[PDB]
Amino acid sequence: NLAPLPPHVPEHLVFDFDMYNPSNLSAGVQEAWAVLQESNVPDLVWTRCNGGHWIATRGQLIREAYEDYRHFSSECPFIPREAGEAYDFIPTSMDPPEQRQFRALANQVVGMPVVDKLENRIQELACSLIESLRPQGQCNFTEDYAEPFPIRIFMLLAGLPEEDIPHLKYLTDQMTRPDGSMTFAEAKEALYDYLIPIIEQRRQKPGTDAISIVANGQVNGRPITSDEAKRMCGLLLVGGLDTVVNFLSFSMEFLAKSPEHRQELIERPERIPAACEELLRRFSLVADGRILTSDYEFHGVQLKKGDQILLPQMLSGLDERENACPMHVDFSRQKVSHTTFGHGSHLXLGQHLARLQIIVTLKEWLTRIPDFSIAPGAQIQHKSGIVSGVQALPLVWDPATTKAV
Ligand code: HEM
Ligand SMILES: CC1(C)[C@@H]2CC[C@@]1(C)C(=O)C2
Ligand SMILES: [K+]
Repeated sequence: NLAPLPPHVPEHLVFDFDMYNPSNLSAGVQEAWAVLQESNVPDLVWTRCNGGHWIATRGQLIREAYEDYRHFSSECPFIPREAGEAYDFIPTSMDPPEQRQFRALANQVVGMPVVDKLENRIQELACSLIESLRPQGQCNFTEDYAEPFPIRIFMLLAGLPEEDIPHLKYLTDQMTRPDGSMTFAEAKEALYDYLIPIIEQRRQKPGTDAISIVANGQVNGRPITSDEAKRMCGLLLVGGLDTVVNFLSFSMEFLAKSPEHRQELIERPERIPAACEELLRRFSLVADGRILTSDYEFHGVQLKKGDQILLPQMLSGLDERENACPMHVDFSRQKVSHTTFGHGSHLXLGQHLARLQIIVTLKEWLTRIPDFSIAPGAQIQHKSGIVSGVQALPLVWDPATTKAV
């Protein structure tokens, strides 16, 4: 239900949006969030859902808030409040100045140089998975590709058993789209329960995996503590297991449904990177936020100290004030404007990994399985949260239309 309105919040700003179960979910998750950008809805509304919080509805406000960490702190970045208070991943839960020393370490485990070195494993895995599926004439896209392809790479990188995937993924999802059986805090603590012994053990006898590197790293010239290492490793796991995994299904769903757009990429493969980018805008999927460090007036609205404000990364590129005809996918879009990977000082650090992962998928999939569709009569269900996703994507094709090598 709906938390009672705080004395400081005027009635005309109330729009009761639930980010975990939005009213128009059936029409598509990006579409359900876009109801916040209809003509009679303010730039800045208060929802009585999920304990009560603000939502900036437009790119300009979202951008401004992300830049202004002095008023909009990451210390409590998740809705509901219990989740933001329990949230303590590094660097995400820290503001500058302290946040920054940690980014460099994180970079050492997921940035460009790590990515260049993983690139042949990544390509190899995409081809392997796709060739395996090709002759079946069908798949459950989420289980058979969108999960194993990003996730086996991350486990490879982190030096963790593939048999640990289901427990890890379960826990991760409880932190972005809870089924209601675990609080944020309960899942985080269970994530820590798993990491703690491994981090110590990798501090005792370091390897060349990501956990060893974080575990034995330095932070602006001094050693990382055990507790900090854990709070960093947890964030990497979440990003490894619940970002690209969901993005791929939005993109594949779209491609299953538009043969023209497939044909465009088959016919002009040089368009793939630009296509990646337009799809990143279109099927944007993250929505975290910040907390007010003081009473502050912002675009003519009075915010109180401790108020939570959701600043949906998803919404900036769907905003018609940033991109005309924003629901329309155009790979030749002259100026693709979005905040898919964030804005300000917390700007995504796995974005090179993610764009490689996307681009490789587009290429290797259309190469082998050019014609394909949604299974007969399947109604694709989406799910909303910190990171939205797709419940299931059953796909079909005629193997005769496909090409191996
Ligand atoms: C489609 C893919 C992805 C999207 C849309 C995405 C989105 C984002 C967003 C919106 C933020 C900012 C959070 C905030 O400002 O509070 C962020 C930060 C971050 N992301 Fe990504 N992400 C993606 C893939 C990945 C991957 C694969 C990783 C690998 C681990 C990753 C690692 C991180 C890390 C470590 C941060 C924290 C940086 C900081 O707080 O300074 N992301 N990401
Ligand atoms: C919003 C995010 C996608 C960003 C990386 C993982 C995530 C869930 C975070 O906790 C920070
Ligand atoms: K916190």
